[PDB]
Amino acid sequence: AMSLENVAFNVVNKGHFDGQQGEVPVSIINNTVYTKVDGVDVELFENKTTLPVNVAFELWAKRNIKPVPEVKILNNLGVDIAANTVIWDYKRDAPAHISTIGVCSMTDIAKKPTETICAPLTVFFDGRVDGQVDLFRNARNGVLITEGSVKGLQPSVGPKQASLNGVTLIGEAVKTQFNYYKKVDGVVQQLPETYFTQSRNLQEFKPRSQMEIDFLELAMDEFIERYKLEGYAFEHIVYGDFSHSQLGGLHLLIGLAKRFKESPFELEDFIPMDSTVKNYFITDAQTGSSKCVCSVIDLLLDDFVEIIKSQDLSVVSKVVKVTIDYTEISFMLWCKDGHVETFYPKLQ
Amino acid sequence: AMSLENVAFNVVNKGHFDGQQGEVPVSIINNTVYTKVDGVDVELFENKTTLPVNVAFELWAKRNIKPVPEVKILNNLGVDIAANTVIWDYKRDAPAHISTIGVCSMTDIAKKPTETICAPLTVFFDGRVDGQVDLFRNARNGVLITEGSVKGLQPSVGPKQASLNGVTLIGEAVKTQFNYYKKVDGVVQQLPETYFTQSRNLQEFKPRSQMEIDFLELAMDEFIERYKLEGYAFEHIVYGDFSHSQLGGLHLLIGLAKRFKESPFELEDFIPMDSTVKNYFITDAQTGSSKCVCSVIDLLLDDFVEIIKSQDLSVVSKVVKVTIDYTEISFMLWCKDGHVETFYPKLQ
Amino acid sequence: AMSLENVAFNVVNKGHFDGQQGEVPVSIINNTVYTKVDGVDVELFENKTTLPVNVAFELWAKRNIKPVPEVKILNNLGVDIAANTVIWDYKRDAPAHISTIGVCSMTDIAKKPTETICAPLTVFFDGRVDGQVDLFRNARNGVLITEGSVKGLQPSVGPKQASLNGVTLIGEAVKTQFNYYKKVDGVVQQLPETYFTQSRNLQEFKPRSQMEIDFLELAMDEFIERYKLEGYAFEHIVYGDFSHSQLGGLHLLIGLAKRFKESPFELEDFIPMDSTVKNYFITDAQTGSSKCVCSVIDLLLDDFVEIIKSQDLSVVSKVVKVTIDYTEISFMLWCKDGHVETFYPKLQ
Amino acid sequence: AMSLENVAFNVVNKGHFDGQQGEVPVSIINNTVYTKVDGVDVELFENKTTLPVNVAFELWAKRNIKPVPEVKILNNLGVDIAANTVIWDYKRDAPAHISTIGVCSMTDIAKKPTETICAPLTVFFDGRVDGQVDLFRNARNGVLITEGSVKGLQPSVGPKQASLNGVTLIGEAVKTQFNYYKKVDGVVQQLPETYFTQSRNLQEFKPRSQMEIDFLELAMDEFIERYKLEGYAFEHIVYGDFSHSQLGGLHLLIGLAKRFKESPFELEDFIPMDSTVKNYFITDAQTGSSKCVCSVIDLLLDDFVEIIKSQDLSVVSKVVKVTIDYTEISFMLWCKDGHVETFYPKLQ
Amino acid sequence: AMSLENVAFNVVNKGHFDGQQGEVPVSIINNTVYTKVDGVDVELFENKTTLPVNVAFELWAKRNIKPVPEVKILNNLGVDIAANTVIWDYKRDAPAHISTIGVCSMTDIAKKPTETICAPLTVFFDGRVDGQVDLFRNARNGVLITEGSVKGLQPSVGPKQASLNGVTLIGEAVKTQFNYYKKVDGVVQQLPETYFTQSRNLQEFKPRSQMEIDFLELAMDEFIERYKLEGYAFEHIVYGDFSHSQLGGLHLLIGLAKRFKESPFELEDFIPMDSTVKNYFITDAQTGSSKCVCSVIDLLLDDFVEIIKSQDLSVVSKVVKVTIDYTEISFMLWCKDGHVETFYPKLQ
Ligand SMILES: NC(=O)NCc1ccco1
Ligand SMILES: NC(=O)NCc1ccco1
Ligand SMILES: NC(=O)NCc1ccco1
Ligand SMILES: NC(=O)NCc1ccco1
Ligand SMILES: NC(=O)NCc1ccco1
Repeated sequence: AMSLENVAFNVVNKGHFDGQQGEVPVSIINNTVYTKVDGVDVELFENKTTLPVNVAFELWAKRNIKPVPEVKILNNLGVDIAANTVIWDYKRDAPAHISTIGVCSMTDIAKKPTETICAPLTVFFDGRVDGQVDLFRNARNGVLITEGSVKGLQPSVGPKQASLNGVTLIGEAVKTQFNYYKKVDGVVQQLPETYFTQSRNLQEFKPRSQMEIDFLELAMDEFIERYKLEGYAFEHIVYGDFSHSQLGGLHLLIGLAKRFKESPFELEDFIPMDSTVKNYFITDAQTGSSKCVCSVIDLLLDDFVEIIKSQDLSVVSKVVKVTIDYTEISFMLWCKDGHVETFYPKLQ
Repeated sequence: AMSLENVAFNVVNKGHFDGQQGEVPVSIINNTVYTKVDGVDVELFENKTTLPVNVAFELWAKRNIKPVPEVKILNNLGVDIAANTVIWDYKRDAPAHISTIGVCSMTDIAKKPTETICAPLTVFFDGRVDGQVDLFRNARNGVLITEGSVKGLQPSVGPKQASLNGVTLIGEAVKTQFNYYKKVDGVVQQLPETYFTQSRNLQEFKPRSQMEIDFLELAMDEFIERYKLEGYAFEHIVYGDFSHSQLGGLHLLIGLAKRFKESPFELEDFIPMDSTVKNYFITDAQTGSSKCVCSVIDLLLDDFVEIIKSQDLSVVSKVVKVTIDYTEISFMLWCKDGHVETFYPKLQ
Repeated sequence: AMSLENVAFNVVNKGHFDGQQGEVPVSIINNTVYTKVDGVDVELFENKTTLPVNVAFELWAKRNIKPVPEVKILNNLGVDIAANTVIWDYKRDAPAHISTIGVCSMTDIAKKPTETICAPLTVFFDGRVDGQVDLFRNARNGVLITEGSVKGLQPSVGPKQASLNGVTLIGEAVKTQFNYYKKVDGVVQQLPETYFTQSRNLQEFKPRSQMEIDFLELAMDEFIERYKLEGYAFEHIVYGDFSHSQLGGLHLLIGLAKRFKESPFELEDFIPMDSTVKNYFITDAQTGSSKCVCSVIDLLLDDFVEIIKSQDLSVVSKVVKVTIDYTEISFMLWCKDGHVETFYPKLQ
Repeated sequence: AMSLENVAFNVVNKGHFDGQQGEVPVSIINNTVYTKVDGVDVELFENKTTLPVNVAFELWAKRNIKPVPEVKILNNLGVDIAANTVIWDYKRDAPAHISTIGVCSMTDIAKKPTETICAPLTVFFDGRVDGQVDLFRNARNGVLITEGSVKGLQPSVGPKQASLNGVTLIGEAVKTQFNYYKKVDGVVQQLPETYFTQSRNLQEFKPRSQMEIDFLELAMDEFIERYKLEGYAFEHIVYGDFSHSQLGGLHLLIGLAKRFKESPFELEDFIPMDSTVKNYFITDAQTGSSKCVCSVIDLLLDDFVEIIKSQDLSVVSKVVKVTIDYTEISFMLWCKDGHVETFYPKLQ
Repeated sequence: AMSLENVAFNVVNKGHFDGQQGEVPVSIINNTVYTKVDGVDVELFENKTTLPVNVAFELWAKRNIKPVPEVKILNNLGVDIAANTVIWDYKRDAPAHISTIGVCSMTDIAKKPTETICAPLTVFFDGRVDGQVDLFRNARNGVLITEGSVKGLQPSVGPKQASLNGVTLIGEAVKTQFNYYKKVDGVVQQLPETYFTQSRNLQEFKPRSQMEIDFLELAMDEFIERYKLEGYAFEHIVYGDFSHSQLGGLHLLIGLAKRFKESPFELEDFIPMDSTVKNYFITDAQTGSSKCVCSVIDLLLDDFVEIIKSQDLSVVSKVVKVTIDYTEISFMLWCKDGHVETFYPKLQ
C-alpha cells in the first residue's frame, strides 16, 4: 500500500523507509517535500535529481542503508540497475541508476529481476539478501557481491572500503570487503587483476603505509632519496610544480594533501560524480599557478610507485594501461634520456 | 487511509474522489500532477492555487459534485468554511475556503464542525447531507441550505440557480433552489429581503421574462416607449453609449448581451472571482469606445427597472443601497431636472 | 512612491495603473501575482515575459490604454523605446521594448527622453501627450505620431487602424489614424511611399472594398473573369490549391478567410509576434493538404492586385521589393510564358 | 505605507526592517529577492519557506532582533503566534509561526492581540515591549517573558540562554534569562519544575561543569569510578558502543562531542527543527557502526546523572517521565539484576 | 558554431569554454544544466543569476580564467562592460556585467568594442590580449589594465592582488599587479592617489606588516602604547567594545580577525557583493553584543593608522574623504577634547 504519505511517515519515524504502516501529511513545493510538525512545515527532502520530486523522495527513502560498493566500482563493472534496492549516489544527490526493480512504481522496469526486461541489463545482486546469489546464477547479466564463498564461483576480492550512508569507510563493526562476480551474456566473466583507489579526502587525508608517512613527513629530495625515485619525475608528478602559470603535474591525491597543509588551493570539480580518476580545475592560492584539467587519482603511494617503476623508459611517449577499480585506466608516459618527464592519467 | 496515490486512483477510475481503495503511480512536476498510463505520463491536475500542488489536487478531487450555492452567495452570507466538503471555486480554479473540516489532513482545522475551533467561524451546512441540519442547530455560527421545510426555522428562498461542477444552471433533473438559514452567535437570523443576480453568460444569454425578450428583440426607442422608461437614462445605463472615447454606461449584462449580437468587444476581467457586481476593462471593437472600470451586474431587467423606478430623482447625486444576493450593493444615482443622468454600481 | 502593493491597488481599483495612492496585499507565486480578496487569493497577473514577475506586472499595469500604433508598424520604423509610456505587445504578452523612459525604476534607462542615453535610440513620441512634439523636435532619433498638423513638418498618413488595449480597430469614438514623422541623426526623414496591412482576423474577416465583397461572394472563375485576373495565378496565390500533399499558394488573408467559411484548417503560428508578413504551418482539415511555412499577408485585395499588375512577367524568377507598413517586403515572383506561376512573400 | 520596495530599502540600508521610509527597486525571480546595485542584481533573500517569496521576505526582515526564547521552548509552551513581532526559526529558515499579529498584511490574523481571533490562540508576549504585560493579563491564552518581577504573577525562571539573530548564547551585554508565565483559558497556569537542555553544538562543545570537564578529559572507566556511576550503563548510554553493526546508546550530546574529537561521524538530521530531543541517523566513520534513529539530548551531565541516579532499578522496563524545557520527555528505562541496561529518550 | 551542447562539451572536456569543437547531450531542469554521463545526469551548472539558465551557463563557461581586477576595483572605476571576455563575480555567482561584447549572442550588445553602442559605456580592456591597448586608445570610454608600459600613457599602479578563478591572491607564478588607465568622454582621466583594501578573509587572516603582527600578538593597551595610538579610540574603532547591547566600533577587518581567535561571531552579509567597504549585521556569540550595520574595511593597519593620525581633532564631527580602491570613501570622524571618540566608514 505504497504512498507519498507513508514514505514520509517512515522518514519521520524510522529515519528512512522501513516498511512501516502509517501516514504523515505532506506538502510538495517546487522540488521540496515538507511535513507539518505542530502547525509548521519542516523540510524532509530537497530534490537534486532530474526525477519528479515525489519520485526522488521515495527512491532516497528506499536507499540501501547497508555498506554497499562505491558508485565508481559499480560503474566500472557496467552496472545498469540494482535488484530490489536503490544505490544512492551521495556525490550526485541522486539515485546511481535510472530505473528500479521492485522498489518504486514510477521507476520500476520489473518487480523481480527474473523478468525478460532485466536480461539485457547488468543487474546488481547482493548475496547478503536471501535468494540474490541464485537470482544472479539465473540472470543473463549481473554483478554480485558476497561476504564469503559461493560454491563453484571464482571470486574477485574487491576494495577494503564500501559506502555506508554516504560515508566511505573500512568496516570494523560491519564487513566492507566483498567478493565480486560478473556475468556478461549468461557467462561468468573473469574479473581482472586490479589496483584500487583509496577513496580518501583532502581535508582528512591519512597515510595508509610507511612510504605514505615518509612522503607526508619528509622533505621532497630526501623522500625520493630513500625510495630510489630519482629519474622518475615525482617532483613534477606527485609533488607538483607551482613555478609557472600552468601548474605542473600534481596527479596523486597524496601530493595534493601534502600541499594542502602548507597552502590552500581551489579544486573545481566540474563533473561532480564518483570516478576512479577525477578531473579538477585547480588554482593554487599561494602562487597563482593553475590548470584547467588536472587529473587526480588516489592510489596508495606504494601502488603508484610500483606502477611507474615497472615501466620501460626507452620511448618518448606511450599509453600505459593500468587496471584500477576493475577498469583500464590509460596513463600517458613521457620519457627523455632514460628518465621520466611526466606520467599522468591520460586526458581523452 | 489518505494518500496522493489513492486520490489519483479515484480521479482516474471514478472521475473524482469517491472513497475507493487503490493506488495509481503519480509523478509531481512543478505545479502539475501526472499519472503513468501505459508508460507515458498523463496530466491529471494543474495547480492554479496558492496551496501546495498535492494539497490542491486532493481538495479539488474532494470537491462537492452536487449543485451547491454560488461562491458569491456564500461570500455575501459570510461563509468562512464548509462542513465535511470542499466548495470548489471554478472561477478562481481554487477552493472557495482556506481551511477544511474533515476533508484533507493538510487543510483541516477540525474533523467535525462541533469542535471549538469552528464555533467562531460561519460553517456552511448542507441539509441534504444526513445530520447537517442538527449540526447547524447546535452551531454558534453557520449558513444552512435545505431542499424543503425545517421545523420551526423560517426560510429564505434563495436563488433559482446553483453551481453544479462549475456550471451555473436552474435544475430540472436536480433541485437548485434552496432554503437559506443563517445564525450569528447562536441567534437564528432573519435574512433580509433581497434581489438575486441571474448569473448568465454573454455567449449564451437567454431572456428570463417578456420585458427581457422585448429588450433583446425591439429597437432602443421602441422598447423604452413600451415600458414607459423615458427619463430613466436606459439609453446610457443599459444600452450603452459608444459615441465618445469613454464608453458610457453599459452596466447591466442584458445590455452587453444585446451589443454582443451586433458587434464584439473585449471584457478584461482584471479581478477574476465570483461577485454580485463584476468589474471589466471594456473595449468596444467596432467604435473603439472604452472604459477601465465598467461595473456590470446581471439583474433581471424587470428587477433593475423596479429598483430605478422606486428612487427619488430630485438630488444631484446620492448613494442607493440595494440588497442583492443577500449583500448590500451601493449604487450611484445621478440626476438632473427630475430625470436620471446615470445609475451604476458604486465604484469604491 | 512606486511599490508592488500600490501597482496592485491600482490594478484592483482602477483596472490599470492610474497614479492613485493605496496598497493592497500581494503574494507572488512562481510567475503569478495574487491579491487577498476577503481571505482568498485572486490572480491579478500571469507573467508570460522574460522579465521578473513583479517587473512585468508593473510594466503591464503601466501600459498605454490609448489607441497606439501596432507593434509591427513601430518595429518597421525602428522604434527602440517609448517616451514615458509602455507599449504592450498583446501578441507576445510582453512589453514591446526592453527598456523604459520614466515608467518603472527596474527597466528605466532615463526618466526624461532628453537624457544623453536616449539620443542614439529611436524614441517613440506621442503628439497627443503635452510636450512630446517638442521633445521629438529636440530628439536626435525618434518616431512621432500626431492626430493633426505639426507646423513645418511634412506628414505621412499612417494606417487607419490602431491597437486599443489589444484590439486592432478603425476608430469611430476615437481617432486611430495618425500622422507619422521620423528622425535619423537630427534629420527629419521623408517617409517612403507604403502600402498598409489590414490587420484583420480569420474568424471575423470583413471586406473593406467592392473587389473584396466580390471575392468573398462570387465563385473563383467568375471573380477572376470580372477583375481581368486571368494569367495572374490567383487560383494558386489567393484561393489556394488543396489538391496535392503540399498546399499550394494561399498567401493572402482574404483567401484564408474564404476557405475558412467552407472548411476549417489549422494555422500554427510558430513565431508568435506582430509582423507585416506572418508564417504559419497550415494543415487543411478537409483535404489534408499542408505546408510548413505558408507566408500570409493581409493586404487589401485591390492593393495586392495593383502590386501583381504592376510587375514585369517576363523573367523566370526575380525578387520584387514592395514597401508595406513602412518596411521593405521582398516577394518572390515566378513566371512562365508571360503569365504568373506564383507570387509569395519571400522566405529568407 | 508597507511595500516590497520599502522592506528591501530597510534590508539594504538598515540590515533589517526598521520602519524607515524609502524604496529600492526589486526584482523577484523564482524564490529569490534581488536588488539592482549599480546595474547588477544582488540577492537579498532566498525563500526557504512554504510562504510566497515576497511574504517570507517581509517576515524575515521583520524578525525579532532581540534575544528571544528558543523555538523549542516556545513550542513546548504551546505558542501558536507572537504579538506584534516575528520569531524567526533559523534552524528551519522560516517563521516559527504560520500567522502574525500586526506585522504583515498577508499573514496577519489581527493587528492587535486583543481581537477575538487571538483569544483561542496562545499569543507570545514580550514584557520588554511597552504594554505587552497588560495585553497578556487580558489575553485568554498566552506566554509571557519578562526581565524582572510582574506584580502578583508567580514566575518560572527559564533557561540561561536565548537566541539572538540565530545565535544561542548566554548574555553578558544583554539579558537572556527570562521569567516565564503561561495562561490557558484565561487562567494563569503554573509552569512545571523542569530541567533545561544546554543548546550546545558538536563542533564547539564546551563543558559547563567539573563533571563535564572530567568526562571529556578522563578515560571511560576512571570517570565512572570517580562519579560512582557503576551499574548505570554509562558505557552504553553516554559513551556509546561502536562494536556491533547497530550503534549502541550514545544519547547525550556530551558523549557525541567526546567521540567527535577522536573520530568523525555523520548525523543525518532527518527532521530539521528545534526540539528538546533530537533524532539523528548516525553513521560512525571509523567503525561503520550505525543507527537509523539515535535520539540525542543535550542535558548538563550532572542533570542527566541526577535523573538516572534517582531511579528505581527493580523493574525490567518502565517509562520515566522527566520535565525538560517545560515538556514531559518520556525516557525508556531498562534494567536487569539491579543494574541499568539502557536509558534513552523514548521513541514514540 | 555556438551552441549549448558545444559549451557543455567544453565544460566537460576542457574544464571551461576553450573554443573546442564537439557536443555533449544536455538536459535543462529548472535553473540547472545537466549532462548524461553513462546513463545518469550529472550537474554541470546551477544558475544563481537573473539571466536564463542556458545564457548564464555560457557566460560562466566563457569567464576570464586569467588573474583579473577584483569586481570592487572595476566598479569603483565605473566599468560597465568588458571587451571580448566575461568577468565572473564569484561573490554573487553571476557575471559582473549585464551585457557582453563578442561573447554570447543573447547578451551581446556588439561583437567588437569599436561599434557605436560601446562609445558611451566604459569598456574594460585587457592589454594582455592582442589589440586591446589600441582599442582602448580609440574607445570613447574605457578602463585598461597592462603588465608594463604603454607609450605616452601615464600609469596608475593598481593593487598587488587580483582574482584568479575566484581566488584573491598576490601572484608569484602569474602577474597580479596591473597598470590602470581610464578614459571619460575620449579623454584619458588621471586616476587618483589611493590606498587599497587588502582583500583578506576572517578564517585565514594573515598579517602583512610588523604593526599587524604586533596588533594580533600583543595585548590592547600594550600595542597602543608601542604605536603611540593614545587618544585615537583604537579600543573602540579597531578592537571593538562588546560591553553594551550595541557592539561598539569594530570597523577594521584586522580587529574582527583578532576577536575571531578568542570567540566566534556571526557576520550577516545582507548585501552580498564585492565592495571597498562591507556592511554586516554582527552578533558577538560570547557577549551577545550586536549591531545591524557594522561597516568593515580591510585596510593594512599601517594605512589606517596613517589615515587617522593625519586628521585634525579640533571639530566635534566632520566628513573625512579617503581615496581607497580608486573611490572616495567618506568616513565619519567624531572628536571631543582633542581626542578621537569614533572614526568609521560613513553610513549614507
Ligand atoms: N581481482 C581478482 O582477484 N580477479 C580474479 C577473479 C577471479 C574470478 C573473477 O575475477
Ligand atoms: N459580534 C456581534 O456583534 N454579533 C451581532 C449579533 C449577535 C447575535 C445576533 O447578532
Ligand atoms: N548612421 C547613418 O548612416 N544614418 C543615416 C542618416 C544620417 C542622417 C540622415 O540619415
Ligand atoms: N520552573 C519553575 O520555576 N516553575 C515555577 C512556576 C511558578 C509559576 C509558574 O511556574
Ligand atoms: N594611483 C596612481 O598612481 N595615480 C597616478 C595616475 C597617473 C595617471 C593616472 O593615474
